[PDB]
Amino acid sequence: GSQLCGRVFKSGETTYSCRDCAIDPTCVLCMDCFQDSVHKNHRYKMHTSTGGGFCDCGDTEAWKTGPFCVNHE
Ligand SMILES: [Zn+2]
Ligand SMILES: [Zn+2]
Ligand SMILES: [Zn+2]
Repeated sequence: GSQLCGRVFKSGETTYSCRDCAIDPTCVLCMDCFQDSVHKNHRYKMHTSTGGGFCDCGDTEAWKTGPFCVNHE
């Protein structure tokens, strides 16, 4: 698939963005990537997915800083 992580979200699924590093609030991380990245110590915001979205881990165009969790790099 296109995504390093490539978990895809159900409706109602909790996801995270980072207000410090995300290009915009639609740049989003799955809970497992989030909890394994530098952003867990930043100004993060939780978003409830409306369904159909996907994790942006390792999207190097989506993060000013810290684009990969430890698991995906
Ligand atoms: Zn992920
Ligand atoms: Zn990841
Ligand atoms: Zn951050």
